Amino acid sequence: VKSTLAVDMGGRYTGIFSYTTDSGFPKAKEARAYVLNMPDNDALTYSMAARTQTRHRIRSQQRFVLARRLTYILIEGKLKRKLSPREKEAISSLLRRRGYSRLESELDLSVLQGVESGFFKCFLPNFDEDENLLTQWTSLTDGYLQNNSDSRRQIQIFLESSKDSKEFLTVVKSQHQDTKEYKNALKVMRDDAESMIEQSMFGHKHRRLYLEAIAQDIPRDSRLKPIIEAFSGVEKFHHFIGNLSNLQLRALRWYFNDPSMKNNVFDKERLKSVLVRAYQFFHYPKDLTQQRAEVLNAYEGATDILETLQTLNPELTIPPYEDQNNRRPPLDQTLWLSPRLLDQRYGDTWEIWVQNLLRSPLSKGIDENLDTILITTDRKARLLERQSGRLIHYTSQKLYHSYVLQRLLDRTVENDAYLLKTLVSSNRGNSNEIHQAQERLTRDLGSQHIKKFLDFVRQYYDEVDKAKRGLWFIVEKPLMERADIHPPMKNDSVILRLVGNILCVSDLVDLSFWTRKVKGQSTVRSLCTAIEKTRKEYGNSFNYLYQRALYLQSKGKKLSAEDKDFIKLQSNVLLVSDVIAEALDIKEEQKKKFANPFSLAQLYNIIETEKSGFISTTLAAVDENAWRNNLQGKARCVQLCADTVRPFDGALRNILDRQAYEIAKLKAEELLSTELKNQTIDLVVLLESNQFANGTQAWFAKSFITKLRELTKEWCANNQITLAFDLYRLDAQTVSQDYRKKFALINKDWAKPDDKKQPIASHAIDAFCVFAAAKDKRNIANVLGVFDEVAEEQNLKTIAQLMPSEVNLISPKRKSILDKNEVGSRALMKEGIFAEHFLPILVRGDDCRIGFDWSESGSVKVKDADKLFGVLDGLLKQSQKRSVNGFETYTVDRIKAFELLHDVFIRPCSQKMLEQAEVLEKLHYITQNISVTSVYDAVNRQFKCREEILKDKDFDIKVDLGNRFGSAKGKITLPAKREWEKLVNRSELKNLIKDKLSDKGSEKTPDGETLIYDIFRSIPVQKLSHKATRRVWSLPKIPSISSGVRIKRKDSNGNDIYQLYMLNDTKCKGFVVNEKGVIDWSSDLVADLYKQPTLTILNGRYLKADQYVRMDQWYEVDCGRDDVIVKMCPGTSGRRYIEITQSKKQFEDWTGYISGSFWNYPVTIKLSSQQIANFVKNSQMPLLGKPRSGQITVITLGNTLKYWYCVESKNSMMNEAYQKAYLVHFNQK
RNA sequence: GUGGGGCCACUAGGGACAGGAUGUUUCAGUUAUUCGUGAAAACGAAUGAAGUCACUCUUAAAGUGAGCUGAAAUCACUAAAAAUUAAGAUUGAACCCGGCUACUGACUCUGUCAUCCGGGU
DNA sequence: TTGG
DNA sequence: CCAATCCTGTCCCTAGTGGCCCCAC
Ligand SMILES: [Mg+2]
Ligand SMILES: [Mg+2]
Ligand SMILES: [Mg+2]
Ligand SMILES: [Mg+2]
Repeated sequence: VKSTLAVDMGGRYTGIFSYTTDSGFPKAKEARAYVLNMPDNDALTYSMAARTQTRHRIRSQQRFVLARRLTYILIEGKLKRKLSPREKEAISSLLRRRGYSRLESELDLSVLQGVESGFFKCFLPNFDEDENLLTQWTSLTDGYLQNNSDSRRQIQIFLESSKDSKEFLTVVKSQHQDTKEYKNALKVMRDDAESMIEQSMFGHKHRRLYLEAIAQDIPRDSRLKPIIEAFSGVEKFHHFIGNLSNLQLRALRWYFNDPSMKNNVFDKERLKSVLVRAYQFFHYPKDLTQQRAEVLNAYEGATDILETLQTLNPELTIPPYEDQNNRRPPLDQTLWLSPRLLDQRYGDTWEIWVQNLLRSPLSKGIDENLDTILITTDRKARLLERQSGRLIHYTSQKLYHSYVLQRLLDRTVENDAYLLKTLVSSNRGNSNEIHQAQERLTRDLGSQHIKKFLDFVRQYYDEVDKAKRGLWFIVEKPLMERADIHPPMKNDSVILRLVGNILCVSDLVDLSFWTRKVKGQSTVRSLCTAIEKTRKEYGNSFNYLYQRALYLQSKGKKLSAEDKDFIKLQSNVLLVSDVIAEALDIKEEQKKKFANPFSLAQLYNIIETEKSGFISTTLAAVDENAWRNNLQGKARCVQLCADTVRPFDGALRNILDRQAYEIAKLKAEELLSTELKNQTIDLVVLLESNQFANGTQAWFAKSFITKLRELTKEWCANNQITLAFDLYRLDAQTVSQDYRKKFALINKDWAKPDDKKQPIASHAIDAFCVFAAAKDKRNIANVLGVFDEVAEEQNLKTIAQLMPSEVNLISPKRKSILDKNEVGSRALMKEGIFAEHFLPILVRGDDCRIGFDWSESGSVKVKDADKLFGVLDGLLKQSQKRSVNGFETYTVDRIKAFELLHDVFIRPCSQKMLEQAEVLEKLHYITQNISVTSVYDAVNRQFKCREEILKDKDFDIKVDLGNRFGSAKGKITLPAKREWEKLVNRSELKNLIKDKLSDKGSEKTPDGETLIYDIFRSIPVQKLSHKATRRVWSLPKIPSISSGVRIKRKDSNGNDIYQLYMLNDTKCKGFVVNEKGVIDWSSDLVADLYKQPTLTILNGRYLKADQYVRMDQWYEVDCGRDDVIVKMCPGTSGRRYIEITQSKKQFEDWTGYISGSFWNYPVTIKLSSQQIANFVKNSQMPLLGKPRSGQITVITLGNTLKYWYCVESKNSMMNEAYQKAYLVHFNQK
């Protein structure tokens, strides 16, 4: 029984062709074809960039919160009194906007005095040659600081123009000026301009600049006058604040990491221990030591820690760069002959065979360096045994025996007198060499257990051959063991043996050829540095140019410009090789191994640039491979095998992950359908022909195979299947060179459309061709059918009838928030908070209005207002009465209104409460600030019109109070519109913004955004040195809300803060169903994760649901025809989900959609408005409606299509038919 | 010409740690006074910062909106810390606690600390 | 880009 | 019709391009 599954593989679209042979060789119609969508990152997130950005945003917020908490704790501990809100506000103002921790180098502007300013007139036209460049640059920078508009525009022009320096370099070269000096000066002035822009317009500032700013601002702030009094001076308070603000998030995460600290208790010992924990976490730079020492001696030796924070300079405690070099070391992939598994398999006898083999004279010198190699742990199991302090499987003797065994089995053809891999192969011959090797064997090991040793040898060679193919995981019973322990990163002891190769040195204890100066101070290192510099400059063309130059020189041809340089490099490398041979005493052949520029360059890189990460394998593996290579002479034994590399390209890994299961599942569903009743074997075959533009294929195969075993272990163990696997990878172009073309010609149905991008079914066709191919290899896919190999026409005409009029599509999706138990792994609420207002009530007497002012546009008249006031009752708040002679204003109490809106949402409420909740939500409206730069179209590079900016959709509020709430019916204009008008009617803008769309022509203003900035860039006095910069100015509008949720949180003072967000995902989990089986389509059944005491869904009310129908529950509804079959599910609260299975001719007749048969169809079809209208008018069924935006998601293709879509809008007929189907199922139970 | 394996250079791709700035909303204050002198040209300064504009009333006393300034919040369950905006079938990652018996790293020259190892969430 |  | 936006230091990793030198099929 065969279970071949051919996979085309791809970035997104994955073609699969799978079958189960069952009845015999090849298969009947049982064959199946699938295509895998693997959607984009927005439909199924794989990249963690957004996730880690959110995590670091939360990390920064929590860092600030914990720093403020600790600062308040310490300040209250010193004061012996609680901080007033003003003191808290001042302290937090000090703690806000600390600079970045990067290292800043002072700019050397003096070099600007060494150049002529005229050559800079291309970037600085206003400059002249009559004055020094430094003076003009200082004046320009000072004007920029003083907000001089001319200086601002000059800086902007210089920054924009000096992006490319080629013209400036040509100009300076025209006067024979040094290009390097002028380039350095230009770089210096560019750096100065960029720093000025970053500090002034972004307002970043360094940490030291932040410390200086708070030092200047602490005396001026009077709210800190008591605090400074308790801290015995401004300097000590500044030191304390700067020291606290220098703490990282992890330092503040410690200390507070205690359940007893929810009451914010202050203890000096914990603070000192935490501060010692920090500044020991950092790896300070070597040049930055003696500053680490100062901080550590201050903190560790602190007898008061609070007085130490007050006395230590905050500039010393600025953290260094975070070097997470040991965050996750790679795992060594070396495969080691494991004495643990050797014990588990053969008892003691394997060491007995090793001992017997060692005694033979032919095994002399095979344990040459094992006394010095065994001291280094090589595998995870040996590491665990040594950690436990009890070596049982991995003693020194056992490790020696395993190493000797592995060396003997892996000996090269020259050194193998026993001729393994031939004396053991099942296809062995009967020559005299085999007989004499057998006689040489079993003379030491013994004929009593020769069979066991040969079985061991066969299994070992088979599994190392599988490892060499990158599929060592398939063996299901490993006798080798992966290292899975971290290697070191290239330290000096590692360095000595890394230079052992290349130079071919056996026991290099010290690099004497580099230190003892055989040829003076210029010994090797300078010449090798020059070689490396030249090779890096020439790049990847270095080898080609060097070879051409050497060939020309050997032929005696004329030398080119670079030929002399290459010959000089050849002489230099010859000299370096001579010096190395003199210092090491190596033979001619041993010397030639590194007589090329690449070897010397890599030696220099090793010695001088060693800090470049971890090495691949452990030192034991490196030493064993060095012994096996034996570069001093000929090689003995082959190098150690290794597994495929576990680390991958992150999200790409995830891709394959999902793909694997999304194929394995299908295979499971294919295998579960057939019993096969045979307890012997099933041969699952993998064929992969990924069209790369094994690496990723090996990991994909690993995941697919492991997940298939995990899926089918139950079905296998129930009735003894015990699946077997084999991997086959085909050539990149062979399947697409002739097989695909021949099949396209034979069938004439798909014809290999290409069309610059393969359609959805083309990948399935390619996977089918992969299955059909590989039969000619006779080694890969050897037994894929009978090896008859009939003529080309007959051979290829018996395979062209596949794809039995169906091509299934699998579209992975990100599960659902309803089916997810850890709902925190999903974005619940969208970013951005919306403002929640309530319309004021204006009362003159018997005349009442709802709105902002008594104008006919600013308010709506209310009749019978006593009903409104009676229903509102305690939810209204008087405006402190004030001058009642004018009028009375009643404003909705925000706290009571929000509490009541949560009460009516989270639990059943009385009729009065629901009534006043309805009134509150009728008075409710939502606004949000949008930037004034929205008046400018950043895509068309022109300003919008007044009708496109002041549209009534963004400023009108509908008042629709019913008869029992007065009769307040009308529309109000948001007063913020009058603030938008003032912006549009501004003098700087009244001409740029046109009046209407027709008036607005093709005129463009590329610098409109900077113009708007300069309009709104206000110039405050420098009263505070720690002020925040502003670069966004906005005005309110009425936004397009979507699933509003009001969240209750706590401020620093413990009050209730209500903030309105938009839900990012599904809100309704289903539709409630009564005892009679009737679905209530008009009720919102909010998912249970939103029913929290701190969450209030907008317009949501309590709804009891003992029985309901889920949004996923599909049913085949009572369609009016037998030609098509349609299924419905609720899907979403407002839009049903419709799945239609129908003849493809019916789909092409209903819709004006034309394509090159179903083979050319896409997975997602975008219907035009004409196609949507055709589909609606030709389906003759409002039961199915129309797709949302003409989007159709195809499930299966062929003569009978099967697709699904989300409707544009729900219908009564949709609900009626789904209710009929659900009632049928409910009554039938 | 074949792949496998150890070491170097090049771009990119991925994950993590530190974060920076600005937004959005909530709350509060501003709707403004005083000195340089008293002609006050007119701007500078002090009050921690902000002190402005528009609309609706009636005999200035305001209501409403915006702006400005300041802090606070900025997924929920969920709170001291952690996890929490990826997947979920399975996982990865993150963080905390313990240890130097030991794989790796920073110090150090012989003992600490970890991003390491073992647990837990 | 899909649930309001 | 709606979904906040940019930039910065470090470290380690995977995958192409060429080149070094061992072992082969
Ligand atoms: Mg604000
Ligand atoms: Mg804050
Ligand atoms: Mg170490
Ligand atoms: Mg620890």
